[PDB]
Amino acid sequence: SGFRKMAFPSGKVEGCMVQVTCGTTTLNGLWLDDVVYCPRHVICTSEDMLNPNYEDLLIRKSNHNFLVQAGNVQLRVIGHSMQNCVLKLKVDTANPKTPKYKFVRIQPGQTFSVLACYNGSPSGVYQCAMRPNFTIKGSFLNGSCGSVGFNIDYDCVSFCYMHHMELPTGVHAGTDLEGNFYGPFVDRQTAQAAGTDTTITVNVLAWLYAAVINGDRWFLNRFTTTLNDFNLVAMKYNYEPLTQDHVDILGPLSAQTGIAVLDMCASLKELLQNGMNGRTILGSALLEDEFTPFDVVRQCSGVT
Amino acid sequence: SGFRKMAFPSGKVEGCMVQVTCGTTTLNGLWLDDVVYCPRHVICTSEDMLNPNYEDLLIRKSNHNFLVQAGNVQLRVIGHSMQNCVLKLKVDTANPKTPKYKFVRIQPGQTFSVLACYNGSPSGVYQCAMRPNFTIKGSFLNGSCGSVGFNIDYDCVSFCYMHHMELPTGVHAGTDLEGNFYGPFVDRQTAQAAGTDTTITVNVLAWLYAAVINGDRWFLNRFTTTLNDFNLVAMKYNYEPLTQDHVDILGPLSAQTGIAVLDMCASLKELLQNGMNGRTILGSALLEDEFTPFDVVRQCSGVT
Ligand SMILES: CNCC[C@H](C(=O)Nc1cccnc1)c1ccccc1
Ligand SMILES: CNCC[C@H](C(=O)Nc1cccnc1)c1ccccc1
Repeated sequence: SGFRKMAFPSGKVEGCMVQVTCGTTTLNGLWLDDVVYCPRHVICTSEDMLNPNYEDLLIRKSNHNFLVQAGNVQLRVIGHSMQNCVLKLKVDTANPKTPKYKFVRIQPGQTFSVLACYNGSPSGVYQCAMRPNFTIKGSFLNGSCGSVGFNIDYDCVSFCYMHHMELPTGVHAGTDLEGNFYGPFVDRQTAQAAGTDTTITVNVLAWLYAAVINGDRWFLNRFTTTLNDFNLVAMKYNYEPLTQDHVDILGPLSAQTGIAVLDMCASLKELLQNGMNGRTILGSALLEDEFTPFDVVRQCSGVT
Repeated sequence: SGFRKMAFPSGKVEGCMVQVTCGTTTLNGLWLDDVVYCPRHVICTSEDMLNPNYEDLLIRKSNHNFLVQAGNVQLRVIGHSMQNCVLKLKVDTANPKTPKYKFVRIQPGQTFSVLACYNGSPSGVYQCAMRPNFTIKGSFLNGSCGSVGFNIDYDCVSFCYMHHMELPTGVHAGTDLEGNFYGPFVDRQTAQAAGTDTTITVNVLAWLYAAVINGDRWFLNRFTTTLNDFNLVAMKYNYEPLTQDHVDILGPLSAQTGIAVLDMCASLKELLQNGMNGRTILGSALLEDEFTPFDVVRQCSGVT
């Protein structure tokens, strides 16, 4: 019993963190096999960030200009290439600590753990959701770029995010491991609009099932609703519209608790319309949307 | 910018997790040097838990009855001993992955990370506070016993907690690494009173400073208070009384933001008396008490 915002164990990712320095700029890199991946803005000075011509800036750089240090050992750079907004530094030594891994592009609403790093050293780990508007509400300071987001399935780390930027609004933006930004963002020191965000409805429902499993039941009611009726409420409260695909993914939680998905939607509808009335659910005074239905099943069953 | 409930990177602790089996009971053990530490209730059957005579139960056990497996390798047990509520299994091989470590007894109100494990395998990591009543509101299922709580200072892991029990109320209880319970709890399947809990005032203040640092300022006001006046409010709202020692630990955050500790106490007093009025602070709709002043400084500065 009990339900926590749990991150994956970060060990396999800690073994991959390196420091990348180019000129006077330092950030984090991810060393997998004989390649070190890092944000391409490592080649910029703070001044260059206003409108960097990355192709031109990278042309002035040679392999020996990228200083890569894994803790205390120095890696020999034998090649460099820019793919989208990431740099790939080929090194002469494969990382002995390379876990089984994949590079994945996650969907908005999905969750992952972040291993926040500075100077190639891990500082902490936390669980994030990729917002529907492709931003993340993380915890990053200057120097944290190159820190990555990931999920783990037994012995396989799926890397889904690399940190690049903090928008003027304090929210975070980054790329997949092929250097493609999530959202409309560009790696430039310019004010950039993040789209209108919404609350991840399927995740709030999943978390309401986790609450019922763990003892918090006060919000259950004698009502039901339809996808159409619920979606009118979701529209008014800026929630993502619920689809049958969302209802389908909630299947296992609905089967375990015996609470029909639309009956849980009616509890959520009443919570949206009336608030929590000064009460809490799983230690929170708001409706939590950073737990997917898979996260709830994993934590509630003890998946390792 | 941004502020998250951050756990320490769990890598150094993952390297210490083993599975301990005695008879039909399996739980987690912590392998440091040539000793494996685990809850002594590994020697009980579910039936024995009603009122176990641990000395008698352990006398029926021999070294070869404790099966210790680190992933896929089997450890040879050459000695066993019970210290308080923990068992110490001497093995013939020192853990090569043993980090620099210490065993510490933490104080209530202090925080730590938990590496939740099942069958010796890590499932996730989360940040906890030890409640003033010595319980923890964690996330643990049967089989998670032996999972540990810890803090890290550069390369030194200070182990402070080992999980033993879930009270009938769903809160968690455990011991320090010498097997002494935090609180009045005994390792027996009996209903046990947890003392009256309080909200950790110094931590809420520390978190209010983190909010100001990261942009959330709406709760700041034109008022001030005294320790005496604030403590009358803390009494009414079941908060721990604030002392000069608490004010002293908030010194660095008060110096950085330029907000006097008693001025922040007046903001907290108004929040206690008026609620949040449907607003949030650092993504929370309640006053958070699981961040110590040290945690706030560490995260706000990027300590690795
Ligand atoms: C040339 N180095 C500049 C790095 C700097 C950067 O890492 N900033 C930042 C700040 C806080 C959290 N996360 C990221 C940057 C990156 C992208 C666009 C503008 C500025
Ligand atoms: C003989 N094995 C019983 C283990 C069992 C136990 O681990 N239970 C438990 C359940 C959920 C979370 N955390 C812990 C136990 C321990 C202490 C007192 C009563 C029962």
